[PDB]
Amino acid sequence: EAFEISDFKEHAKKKSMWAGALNKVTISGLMGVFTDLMALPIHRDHCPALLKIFDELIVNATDHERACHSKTKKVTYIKISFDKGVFSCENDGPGIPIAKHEQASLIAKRDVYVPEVASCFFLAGTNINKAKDCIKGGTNGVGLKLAMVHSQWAILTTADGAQKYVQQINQRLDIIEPPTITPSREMFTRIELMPVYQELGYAEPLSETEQADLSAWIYLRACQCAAYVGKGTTIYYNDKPCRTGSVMALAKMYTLLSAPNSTIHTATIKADAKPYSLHPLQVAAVVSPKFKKFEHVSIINGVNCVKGEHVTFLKKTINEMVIKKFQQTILRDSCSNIFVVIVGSIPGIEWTGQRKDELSIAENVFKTHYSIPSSFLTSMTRSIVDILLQSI
Ligand SMILES: Nc1ncnc2c1ncn2[C@@H]1O[C@H](COP(=O)(O)OP(=O)(O)O)[C@@H](O)[C@H]1O
Ligand SMILES: [Mg+2]
Repeated sequence: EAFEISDFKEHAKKKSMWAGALNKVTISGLMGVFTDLMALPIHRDHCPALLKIFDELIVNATDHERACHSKTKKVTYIKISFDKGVFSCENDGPGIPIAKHEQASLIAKRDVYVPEVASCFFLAGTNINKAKDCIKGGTNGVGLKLAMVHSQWAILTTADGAQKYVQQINQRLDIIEPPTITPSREMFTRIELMPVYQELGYAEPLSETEQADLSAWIYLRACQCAAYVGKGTTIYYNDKPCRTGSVMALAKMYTLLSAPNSTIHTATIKADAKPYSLHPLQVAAVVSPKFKKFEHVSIINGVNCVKGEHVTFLKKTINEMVIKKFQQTILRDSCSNIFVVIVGSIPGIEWTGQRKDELSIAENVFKTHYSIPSSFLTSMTRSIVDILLQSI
């Protein structure tokens, strides 16, 4: 028919490329935390874009944590809330600067302050020009805008130690209210919003099962955050601390139902050269005959990554050992009883899309730079070969 020209807002309300499907679909490997913390599958369809806007706020807070972990004022908390359908994320550390943005003001022909650029201008942020070694997850300058475009109402609040800035952003970014600016001694950034649940396939208000599923998924996402952030940061979900600060605790949570009292093989995968040497990768793995296929949970640069060559590196290395030790005794066969958690930062990665589901890298990065400790390989191989010798 006709050739139409869209704007960002209308395009994002219609197109799955930005955040995933805009209706409920079957999400492979969808999990949530249920309370002992136990991660369990959610066998109901859910809207990927809805889960992504929660993710975009959580990764923004994790990014600020990494950015500040060496400065005077660090991020000491990330507080995530979900109640009556309202989602919020708050972190301390330096606020978004409360200042006029000259370029944005000229574009919009009115006064625009920096926090309005951060929340309302597509393709805008502090990572548009991104260093080659940056390990923040943010890159595109769209994540916070997508959260606004999928919100019936939203409130951005930020304080910089001298002033507080409050701005309402309503009706899927159609209405940007002028901000309120007052003196303040607080220092934080808070986003609070109500998603357009009904447009994304949910009930108005959330049904009992929808509410329980979403709360479980957010709780697990906060727990994944807690394993990734630095030592001086606490993550809260509905004011309870998420006490899963290690890959070991995450591995336990995922295997508590299926392999209780399991042995957890641990490793720190290290590199000798900067920038890789700044960024150890923490690994915890469980080997059980009860597991039916290889599975991993990877939190890389604060993002839940479902595919990447970092996984392949580990699998290929274990497989090599398993084949040798199996042959002396007598890839799918060698790894199908493994569950592994990998958490850490990797400099210089790219992605396959806005959702950051798959990281993109040369496999030689791991061959050249990283080393998997022999004690971990030996102990994993012993456990895997025993399972294999049973079947025989
Ligand atoms: N919780 C937060 N704390 C501090 N700054 C934030 C926060 N969330 C967003 N920002 C700022 O707003 C900008 C826009 O966020 P976003 O649209 O997600 O882009 P990015 O791709 O940079 O993450 C970010 O680059 C960052 O500078
Ligand atoms: Mg972002």
